[PDB]
Amino acid sequence: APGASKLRAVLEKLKLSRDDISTAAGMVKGVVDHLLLRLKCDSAFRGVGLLNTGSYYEHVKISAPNEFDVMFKLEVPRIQLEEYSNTRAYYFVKFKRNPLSQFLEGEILSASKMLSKFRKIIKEEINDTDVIMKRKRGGSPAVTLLISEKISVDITLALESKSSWPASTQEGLRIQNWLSAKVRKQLRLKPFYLVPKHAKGFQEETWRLSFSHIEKEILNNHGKSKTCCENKEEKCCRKDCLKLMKYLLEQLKERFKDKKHLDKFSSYHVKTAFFHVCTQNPQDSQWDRKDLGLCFDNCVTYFLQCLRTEKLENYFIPEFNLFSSNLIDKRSKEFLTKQIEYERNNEFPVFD
Amino acid sequence: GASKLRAVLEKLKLSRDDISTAAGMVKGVVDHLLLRLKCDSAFRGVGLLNTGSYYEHVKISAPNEFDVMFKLEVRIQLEEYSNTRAYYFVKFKRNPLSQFLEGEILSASKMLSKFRKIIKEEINDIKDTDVIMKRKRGGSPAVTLLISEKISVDITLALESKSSWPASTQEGLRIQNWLSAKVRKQLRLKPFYLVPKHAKEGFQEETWRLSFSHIEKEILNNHGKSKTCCENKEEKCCRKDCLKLMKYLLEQLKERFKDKKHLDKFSSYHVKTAFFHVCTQNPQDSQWDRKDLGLCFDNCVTYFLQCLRTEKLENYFIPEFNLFSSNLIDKRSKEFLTKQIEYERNNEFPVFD
Ligand SMILES: O=C(O)[C@@H]1CCCN(c2nc3ccccc3n3cccc23)C1
Ligand SMILES: O=C(O)[C@@H]1CCCN(c2nc3ccccc3n3cccc23)C1
Ligand SMILES: [Zn+2]
Ligand SMILES: [Zn+2]
Repeated sequence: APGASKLRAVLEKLKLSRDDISTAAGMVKGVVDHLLLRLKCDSAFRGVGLLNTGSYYEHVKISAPNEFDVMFKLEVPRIQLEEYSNTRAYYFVKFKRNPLSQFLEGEILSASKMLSKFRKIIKEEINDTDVIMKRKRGGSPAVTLLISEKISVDITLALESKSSWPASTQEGLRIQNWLSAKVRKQLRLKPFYLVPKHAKGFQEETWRLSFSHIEKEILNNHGKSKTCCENKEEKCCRKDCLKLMKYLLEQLKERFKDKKHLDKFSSYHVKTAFFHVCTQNPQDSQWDRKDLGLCFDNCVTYFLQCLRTEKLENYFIPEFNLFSSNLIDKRSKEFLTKQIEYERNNEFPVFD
Repeated sequence: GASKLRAVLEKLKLSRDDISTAAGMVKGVVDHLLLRLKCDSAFRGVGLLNTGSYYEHVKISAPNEFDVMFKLEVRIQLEEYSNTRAYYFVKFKRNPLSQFLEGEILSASKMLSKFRKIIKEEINDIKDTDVIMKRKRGGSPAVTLLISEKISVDITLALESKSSWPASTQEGLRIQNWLSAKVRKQLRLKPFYLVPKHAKEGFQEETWRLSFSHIEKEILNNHGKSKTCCENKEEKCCRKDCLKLMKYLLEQLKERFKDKKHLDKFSSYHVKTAFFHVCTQNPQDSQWDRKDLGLCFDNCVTYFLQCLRTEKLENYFIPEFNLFSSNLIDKRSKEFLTKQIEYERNNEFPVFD
């Protein structure tokens, strides 16, 4: 059936912003490189570095040309984790043995003291850029840089641990039938990350698991075939389906911006649902470009099924339901369901 | 005739337990050496490389003999020797190894002597172990450890360089159609290694030779176009079994004819290099179906014979370096191996009986 041409028109429109996203990224890289070189001089942040994560390095940044999000990794001594209240994603951080001694509150690493020093040094080194404290986000992102005219950068601190992944991830990352058990094992040997994030008042000394570096690797190396999307015979529509899924939600959220019905929904929900769609459809032949219309339709349908059943487990932490009623109320999911179904039934007028 | 090739593969597995037990004994001795070496200021950054046929799962000979590479992280400047493409003098830009300098170049002889002396002193404190200075191998391997009753291990020292690969590698590693250009670029961001190896003029004694054994392992242990190659019944291929059979056939021919020197210069590295070229020429997993093992091995043998007849076998990473040059292997050797392999193939490999 006709319709995919409208999806292609949207993908063409998104490509027009590539050069403006590239020139603003080059300015961000300049400020960020200078920030890190000054941060490494502090004894607590000597092991600081740049994590090459986010939609920009995944080549799926499809809105906000002057809004970037960057992660600063910090290598830590051997970390011991203590799960917080069976949340499977939030942990207290302890140490087996230390430059971060000043930030201990008892025996746990205080996220409050780490953010305070992080925000203080950044404000001191920024002193054509200004700094803004990022509030109402639980600590991640911590700050927002304002660079030159209208460029903003959200900066997130992330502890790096080279230890085995926590037990709560043992059944996650179900890529064996898609990218192979060998790749799974190699991914699980990479470090994992922890960002400061309070858990709901709130417990303010918790850290949350982050696998943004794994998400980027899978997105940029997404086929069963190693030569997927490298020649005309092996072009797939995986990345374009993710792009359109993120664009659909962003255009809907802009459409209903004044009311908070879609406030709790995030590009991470679409990203997580997409990874599960890839697990359920591991063969490259199921993602052929001539079926771009079909594939996007099945992606929308899968995300619709997640909202109706109120189930969307974290791809890495299967016991963590991103769609739990403690996080997103039923009426919000029903509202998003109705609007997406309307769009799908009318060839997506949001894309006009 | 493919059933006899399967019989060989079956009988090769009987030695897996003996290989594993000896490998564990080697590891314990090797770990004691690395701890002693890391105490010296010149070798503070020494580490184990984990390469060779054991870690590639294609070890087919000498269950009690192993090859081990100690890597040493070094910012070096390379100066190619006599346009050889593979042999280099090592200089430094802008130093823990300054005791091994002779003028501006890093001396392989001076570094090997200190390497041998530390290992020899750390071995005298380990029971049922002795060390031998390896001769006539040009410095690599440097020593041979004797362990317990019949275990021996060759130890090679290797400088690690995290800089860009040398220009002689620019058009090597032609895996784009097989393992993808994305993987090729990832492999080339890894370090390269240099082993001490004298060059024939070996008459020039301060050269180092490029080594990519870590890259050969990655390819062999991740060999399919499909990431799930050999991970399920639908995607079982015969690539590694073909390599094992090629290695076994050459080794068996060398041992059968060791009373003469006709085959002394041939090495398993020649078979492995030809195999990588076979993989480049046949990139699809479908061309390596396990039901066609007899045909696949026959085509591998055929390709190796063609290299022998044409006297052409480029180093897989350095395409201008011909391993089958007349400066390295006499035409008489190639002719004798050709005739022997042809006779074997014609009568269903009686060498395996
Ligand atoms: O990891 C991050 O911080 C990324 C940037 C912020 C958004 N995001 C999320 N990651 C989560 C990781 C574990 C549990 C819940 C998560 N979650 C719930 C809503 C949004 C997220 C992705
Ligand atoms: O590199 C080593 O030392 C490995 C262990 C010894 C065997 N070998 C060879 N590598 C070479 C690398 C560049 C040029 C010629 C090479 N060559 C010629 C005959 C055998 C080799 C592999
Ligand atoms: Zn693709
Ligand atoms: Zn295979």
